[PDB]
Amino acid sequence: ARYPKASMHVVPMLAPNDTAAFRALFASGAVDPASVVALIAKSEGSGLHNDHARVFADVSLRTALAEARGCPVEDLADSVTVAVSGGSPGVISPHVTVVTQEWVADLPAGLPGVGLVVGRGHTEPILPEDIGRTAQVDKVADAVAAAMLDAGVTDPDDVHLVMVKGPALCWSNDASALGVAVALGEVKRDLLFSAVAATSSGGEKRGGEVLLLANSAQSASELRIGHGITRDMADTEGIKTAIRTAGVDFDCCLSPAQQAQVVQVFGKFVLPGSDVLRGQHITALDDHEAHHVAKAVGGALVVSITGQPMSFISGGERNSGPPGGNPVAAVVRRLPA
Amino acid sequence: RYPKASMHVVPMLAPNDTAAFRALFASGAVDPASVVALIAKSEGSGLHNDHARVFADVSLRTALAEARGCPVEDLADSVTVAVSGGSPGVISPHVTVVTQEWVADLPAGLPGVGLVVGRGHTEPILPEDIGRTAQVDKVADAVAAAMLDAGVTDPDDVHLVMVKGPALCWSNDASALGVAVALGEVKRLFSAVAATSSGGEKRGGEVLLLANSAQSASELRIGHGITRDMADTEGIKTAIRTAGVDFDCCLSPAQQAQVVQVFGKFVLPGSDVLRGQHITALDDHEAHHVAKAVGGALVVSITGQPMSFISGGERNGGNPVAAVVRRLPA
Amino acid sequence: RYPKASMHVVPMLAPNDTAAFRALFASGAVDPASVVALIAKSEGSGLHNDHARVFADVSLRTALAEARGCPVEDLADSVTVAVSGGSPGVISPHVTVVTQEWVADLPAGLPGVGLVVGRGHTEPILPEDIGRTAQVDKVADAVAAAMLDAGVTDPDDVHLVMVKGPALCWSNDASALGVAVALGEVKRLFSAVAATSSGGEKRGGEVLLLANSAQSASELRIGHGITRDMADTEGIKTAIRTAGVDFDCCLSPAQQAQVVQVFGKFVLPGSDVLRGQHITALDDHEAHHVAKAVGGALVVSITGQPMSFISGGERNGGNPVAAVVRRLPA
Amino acid sequence: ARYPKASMHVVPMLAPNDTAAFRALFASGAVDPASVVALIAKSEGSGLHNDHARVFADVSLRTALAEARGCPVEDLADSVTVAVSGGSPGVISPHVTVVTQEWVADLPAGLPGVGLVVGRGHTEPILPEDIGRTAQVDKVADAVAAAMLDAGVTDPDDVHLVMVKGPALCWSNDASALGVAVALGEVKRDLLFSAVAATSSGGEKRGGEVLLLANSAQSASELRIGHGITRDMADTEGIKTAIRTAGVDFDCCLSPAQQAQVVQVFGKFVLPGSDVLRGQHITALDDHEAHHVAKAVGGALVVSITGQPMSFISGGERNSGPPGGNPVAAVVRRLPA
Repeated sequence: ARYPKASMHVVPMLAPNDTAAFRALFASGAVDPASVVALIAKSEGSGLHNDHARVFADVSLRTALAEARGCPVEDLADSVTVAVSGGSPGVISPHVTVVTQEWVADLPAGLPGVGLVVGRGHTEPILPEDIGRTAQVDKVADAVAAAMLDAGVTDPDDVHLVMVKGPALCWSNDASALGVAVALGEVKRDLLFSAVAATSSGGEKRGGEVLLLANSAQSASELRIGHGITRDMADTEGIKTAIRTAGVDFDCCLSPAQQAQVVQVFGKFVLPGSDVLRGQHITALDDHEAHHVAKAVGGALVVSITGQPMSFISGGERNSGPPGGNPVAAVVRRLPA
Repeated sequence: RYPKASMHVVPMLAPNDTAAFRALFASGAVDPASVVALIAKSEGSGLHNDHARVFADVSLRTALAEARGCPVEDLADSVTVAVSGGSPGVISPHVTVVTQEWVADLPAGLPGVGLVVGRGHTEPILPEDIGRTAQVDKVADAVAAAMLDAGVTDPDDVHLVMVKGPALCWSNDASALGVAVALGEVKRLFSAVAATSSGGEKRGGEVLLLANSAQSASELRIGHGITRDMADTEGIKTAIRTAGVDFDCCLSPAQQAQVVQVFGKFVLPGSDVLRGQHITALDDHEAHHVAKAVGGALVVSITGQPMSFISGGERNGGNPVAAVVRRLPA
Repeated sequence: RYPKASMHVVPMLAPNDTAAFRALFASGAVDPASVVALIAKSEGSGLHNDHARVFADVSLRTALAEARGCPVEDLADSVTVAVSGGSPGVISPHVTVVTQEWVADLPAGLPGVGLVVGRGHTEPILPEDIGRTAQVDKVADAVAAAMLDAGVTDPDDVHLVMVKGPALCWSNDASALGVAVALGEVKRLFSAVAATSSGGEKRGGEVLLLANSAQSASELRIGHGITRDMADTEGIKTAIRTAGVDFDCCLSPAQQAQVVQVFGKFVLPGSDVLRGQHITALDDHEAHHVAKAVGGALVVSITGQPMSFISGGERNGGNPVAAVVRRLPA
Repeated sequence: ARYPKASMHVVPMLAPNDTAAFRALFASGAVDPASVVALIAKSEGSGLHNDHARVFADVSLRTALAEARGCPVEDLADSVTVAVSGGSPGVISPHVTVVTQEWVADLPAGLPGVGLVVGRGHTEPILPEDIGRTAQVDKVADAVAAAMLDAGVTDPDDVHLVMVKGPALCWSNDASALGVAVALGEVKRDLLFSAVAATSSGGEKRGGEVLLLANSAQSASELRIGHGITRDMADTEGIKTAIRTAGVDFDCCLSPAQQAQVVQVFGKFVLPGSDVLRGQHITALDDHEAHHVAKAVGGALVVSITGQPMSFISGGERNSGPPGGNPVAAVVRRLPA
């Protein structure tokens, strides 16, 4: 009886505290700041645990949004997911993806297929003895289930991206990933990966946060999401599969029109599980800058396909999806008849 | 007599690992006397003080001299050794062994033109000339000398010119235009096919030139392209295509294996705007490493071959890239 | 009226941690209206694009404006905020809160001269002037204006001059000699006491000057020294000694605690020879971080106080250092 | 009936492969290459596990020595300890310390006190299941005992520096350190640190190597060694104690004459066990360059005391001597009456 309508606006930042274009989104009446349910950003910086520019972007974005909304900055505590991934090597352009969602009473006619819907969950507080073990895995599975129900989705095959923010003291990102796999029926509780989990951890935040992007037959969005799996460090097929299953029909190269159909890409490039690529030795696990190089490579791959530097390229943590497999999701336009 | 050039790509697991390199000769597969250039990527930083680079240079020369049964200082001016340090990401350290021989009979059914190799030497370059006209036409001289060594007269047949000059940015820019002048790309601005290095105190420069010739016996052919921006794969594809692979946009696994080596120089862009957006690649403290990380990602995603020659990362928006591809009898 | 300057050193656990800073005022210990400068070390890289630096600047200004109950843009020209990024090794991030007030009665039994603070502002500096004579005498002007704000006429009483100019190496060198000219160290070469910064687009420069005066009510005194090479502790010891600690070579734990803050600029040396030997400090890719790592080691080993102001690491063999020390009634 | 005579020559290297001044040591007849029992060097480079410049210095030095000796380079395999520590930040000048030792039949008269003696041991081969556990600890204790007996030393209080090179896969350097503590009676086998162990690990070398520097009443050396403990990251007292107990009589500052008495200093600056220094927070454990900064700081401390940039400053690995305590030894002149 209510149908979700999700939207995405990608706006550049020239520094972690640059909220000019972000603020102009609202001031022009283009976007209603009350409709915003998530901010997903790439900031310049190192991307390591002590990357303070990342926190500077987080704090800056929250303040700009709270002003646009006319509330104090601590309302947005549980009403909006703010996710800043630090480290923007090479072709990656820092930016913020503004995700909005309202619900409308009538489902428009002539929307082909399924459409994007967003769900949000919160974990019970996670304690440093949980971090890494069963107790964390279950508090995250609950929140994934809660975000699914918030998005009105029951079929896990319709879920294409699950971002989890947990606390830190690898472990957190490993236990959180499993929680998603359990909640999606990818792995039975009793007992190993999730194809669509993109995990983060940091700060002293204790309540975990789940942001879930799926599709629904009852969606009013003019967008659709799909995913793929990057099979090794040089593979573009995962990216291409995410774009294709999101609804672009192409063989191997996108036309300029098809490229512009792609609204955002969310790719996590964790380091590979071995140092052998296509039968040869690579340095990517020995490199002191492995974390920065992983994202430099991922960005090169995604941007070479979409021609859009404002892509969400995260990752660079050491491995433990499938062996040496990385998730990537793509959000693509879905237009009426 | 007709030139027969060949290329053998062999991996290195460290700068001093010459095992598979030594096995090239010991198995009788390659004649160490025919080797005219070694072009390698080493692990390390790639900065002016990258000692692992030099370790690979020294290690390779010693292995080759043993395979030849001579002292290491004869290979001084008979073989071009070029090691580019810094192998981030998908780049696998390796050495490309280039051999060249002159046979009396030109095999039948070799299509089109074929790979040919030329070498030149500059007269010693003087450290006030480094960066100035005196370096320019003194490398133009060596470029001309390398063309004549390869038996090539048409500059449109020259697809890669590697120059190694001495260090003290500018050397690489003064060397580049020396190439542009010798190729008639510029009348005494840039060169589409110059790939410049600088380092050491070696006051004598070295030129290595790769071209095609109608009278070539090589089972190889070279082509080049221009990388338009930092995210552009079309330069790479053009190099492969003009080297003789016929494809629209994606290579089959069979076509991928036809590509023997790629030589890409990824200098930093001239601005920090890419596809209308701001990028961090000129502010980054690791810009030199990231530039090569990106170039390697682009090349390897197209060829699936981690043992590619990805150099660059010096401050400057167009970059050269050459590809060497199989050319098989009818 | 006689100036009373004070200094409160408070730790920060991150660039935005203003807890202990805010508690300074909330406890009634310090009057936020009396604050005339904030000088901080932040965690981060210290390079031109160190955003954690700016995060600390923004965070501190906001905390101070709240403590004052005013909007953050009044403090624009009433308070000098100087954050130096990059805190390797033994350097503990912190902010030194400098206050200054004018009392009508000069306390009795204050020995010698005492600390006094002056502030100047340059008229906007124009980006072609950056590096050129137009910046020089336009900061010399502000240095002169800061001297008159502190009521000091004898340049031998000036021990630290911090200048923040805009960025685009040279700014820091053109600012330095503007100080040297205003102090009569140079007639329209170097300044023994200039500590220069450059960044942002702020076309208006800021000068913060620390000196002594016979009519000072401060319970503090400042002195300076010159670090002769990269391994020299004598500059630091001279600064402490001329600030009024009487010691031969080592400080007692009591004398150590007398030292309130040290301001040391560790620019890279002019050569790569130290005590007759070759060092790597100019070749190192992390030279800027290492320079400050070494300076912090030297200072902290002498004072035992990790919350010291260690700046520098720009390319150039003498470096300035000032020390502020307790001056207690008879 | 035989008395050891140990010597040390510190010669600069301007690059890892620069053996000019090293070679001139022998060619001038100043030093007999047959007498060399150890080479201890600092090389320019990163100091990380994949520092190839370090190996370049190792290979270069071995070749120069074998030529000076007129033998093939693989004789020196077990006759000379070659130890290159990579990473030379700040005031540290790359160099090699050439240690020689012969034995003479008559003990010179008028040598005050005890004097330097060198001992060398070899472990039984260490296997990657040993690395980190009891089996490694015991194969290293044996070699420490063997080097003690090679040096003619029975009293562990006379042992001031024990360098161990083990293989890698922290663990190795932790199990090797314990082996030294066991062999020196600092810790009973049944069961935690050694004040004088300086451990390394790398390569595929499997036989461990122990280089031990001690004193003996029966020593003919014109040198003496002593040690101290660096109590925290800003402490100079450990260095000063090593110099003082090696036989320089000073209160707090060395005269230029006393400085030149100090022949070499061997300081290992492992990262501290906490991030609190003198009651304040420091960044030295969060820093991405912690390994390089630790050695930059150690070098600053040592060189500020001796004025000699050619000092052996090693370390920068994460902690696990006493809590946040680092060893340092000093070798100092001991001259006849």
